[PDB]
Amino acid sequence: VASLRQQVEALQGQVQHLQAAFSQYKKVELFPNGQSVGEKIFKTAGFVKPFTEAQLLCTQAGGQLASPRSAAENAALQQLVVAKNEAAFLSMTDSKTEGKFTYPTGESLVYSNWAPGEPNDDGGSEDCVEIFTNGKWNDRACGEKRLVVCEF
Amino acid sequence: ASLRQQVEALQGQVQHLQAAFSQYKKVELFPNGQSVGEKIFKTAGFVKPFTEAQLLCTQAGGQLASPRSAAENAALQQLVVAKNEAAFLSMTDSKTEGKFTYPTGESLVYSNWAPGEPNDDGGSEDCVEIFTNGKWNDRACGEKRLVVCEF
Amino acid sequence: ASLRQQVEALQGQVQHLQAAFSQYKKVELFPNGQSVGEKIFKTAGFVKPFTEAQLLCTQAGGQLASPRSAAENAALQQLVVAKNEAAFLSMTDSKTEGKFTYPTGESLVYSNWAPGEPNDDGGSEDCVEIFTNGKWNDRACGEKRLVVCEF
Ligand SMILES: O=C(O)C(=O)C[C@@H]1O[C@H](CO)[C@@H](O)[C@@H]1O[C@H]1O[C@H]([C@@H](O)CO)[C@@H](O)[C@H](O[C@H]2O[C@H]([C@@H](O)CO)[C@@H](O)[C@H](O)[C@@H]2O)[C@@H]1O
Ligand SMILES: O=C(O)C(=O)C[C@@H]1O[C@H](CO)[C@@H](O)[C@@H]1O[C@H]1O[C@H]([C@@H](O)CO)[C@@H](O)[C@H](O[C@H]2O[C@H]([C@@H](O)CO)[C@@H](O)[C@H](O)[C@@H]2O)[C@@H]1O
Ligand SMILES: [Ca+2]
Ligand SMILES: [Ca+2]
Ligand SMILES: [Ca+2]
Ligand SMILES: [Ca+2]
Ligand SMILES: [Ca+2]
Ligand SMILES: [Ca+2]
Ligand SMILES: [Ca+2]
Ligand SMILES: [Ca+2]
Ligand SMILES: [Ca+2]
Repeated sequence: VASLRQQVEALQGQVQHLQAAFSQYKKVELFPNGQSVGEKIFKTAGFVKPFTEAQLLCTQAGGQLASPRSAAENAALQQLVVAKNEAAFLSMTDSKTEGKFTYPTGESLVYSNWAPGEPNDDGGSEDCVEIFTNGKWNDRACGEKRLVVCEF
Repeated sequence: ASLRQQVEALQGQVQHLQAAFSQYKKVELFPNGQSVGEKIFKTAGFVKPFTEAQLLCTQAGGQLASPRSAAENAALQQLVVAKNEAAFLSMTDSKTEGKFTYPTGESLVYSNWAPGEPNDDGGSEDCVEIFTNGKWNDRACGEKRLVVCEF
Repeated sequence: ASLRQQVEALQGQVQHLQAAFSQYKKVELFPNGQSVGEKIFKTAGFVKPFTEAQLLCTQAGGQLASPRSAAENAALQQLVVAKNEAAFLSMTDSKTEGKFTYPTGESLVYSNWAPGEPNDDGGSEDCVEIFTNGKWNDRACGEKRLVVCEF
């Protein structure tokens, strides 16, 4: 029984060292292309793609396109867009039913930050969403190239 | 007697750490890495000649990409396709012409040569590149190719 | 001995996590990072003026590269050599000309000035860069240099 005492204690020290080391590496890893907010992490690829290609990249990496669900998440995403000075695609589209924007799950939006007058389906062919450097959203043609930002 | 409550607590801490680490690992590999089994490939995202590429990987504590199976080859091919640039592998036939080896000297356990390859073209192709179609071609070591290290 | 089984399971998890973490460290540092003692330097891989560079590091939870020993300086120098671009350090004589301080206000505990430096060239150099040879030079804060943060 005294043997299990020492093993628990030795493991407490190893766990503590891992926790400390990992805390440092979290900051290192997100510099300069990531942003943590709550339990979510946004990470930019640093390049532009059309929506279908961008969506595929995020899903293949085990994430999904940026899907801000609150003001705080939106502002964190905005920091990356500002840093790269390039609008980014979000995950959401009205491809299925025009006028009705949904997450890739099909769920209706729980938060939006549309620029005034948006979404406007300009030219009758804007089914994707971009976030500007000011944090506001705009519906945009899915074939256009925008900053790839994934969430994990 | 109540080590129990320390062990239950320590287990919660370790499981929270596992979850965070798992998330940070996915983040780390996007967009310049691929995991396959216990192996991780990561590109530097630029090109170098072979000796410089090999040094970069060894100094980083890895080695140049060394796919030992079709699954590892397919994972490496994803990075090459993403950067649209052929990458150096670790293997050479510098010691014995026509006999490709890993940096340890071990003979190949897997290959994916393009038709007609290896051909030692020009009489001096002792390095190996992987193309965007995943096939291999022996290449002059002085040429600049994408640097991909395995860890 | 019901605990004894759960301790052995927990040991397995921790040992696996230690090995995974050590691997992940190598991956993370390749190719833009360097670890020296308990400090980690990481380059953003682009250039900015000092004020913008300083803000990027502080917002990331770190600060501009601040080498405090020859060993730290050599670790930083590897990144500068790899990018082939001189980098800003954290230290400035913006408060009192000719007296360089850390952002804390503390005076320098280590320096590696190039011959002749610091020279306040044009009466307008209050920031510090590190060259590819590792030596330091005072430089105008409005110039664009490699962003390197320390964590
Ligand atoms: O770079 C862009 O934002 C565009 O794609 C601009 C486009 O230029 C054309 C201008 O008529 C039109 O095809 C499109 O502008 C419309 O759509 C924009 C975005 O929703 C596209 O997704 C709007 O930003 C734009 O509004 C602005 O211009 C109008 C008009 O002056 C011209 O249509 C203003 O009423 C409005 O306040 C904005 O200044 C427009 O709806
Ligand atoms: O990129 C630079 O080094 C400069 O900023 C060059 C500038 O050119 C002008 C030359 O008269 C002057 O305004 C400045 O050069 C002086 O300052 C430099 C730095 O302190 C700027 O922060 C020095 O590097 C430079 O000296 C270098 O060149 C001289 C010359 O002999 C040319 O070979 C050398 O004596 C010295 O070893 C350096 O190589 C100069 O002091
Ligand atoms: Ca539509
Ligand atoms: Ca639409
Ligand atoms: Ca629109
Ligand atoms: Ca030969
Ligand atoms: Ca050969
Ligand atoms: Ca060949
Ligand atoms: Ca001054
Ligand atoms: Ca000065
Ligand atoms: Ca100077």
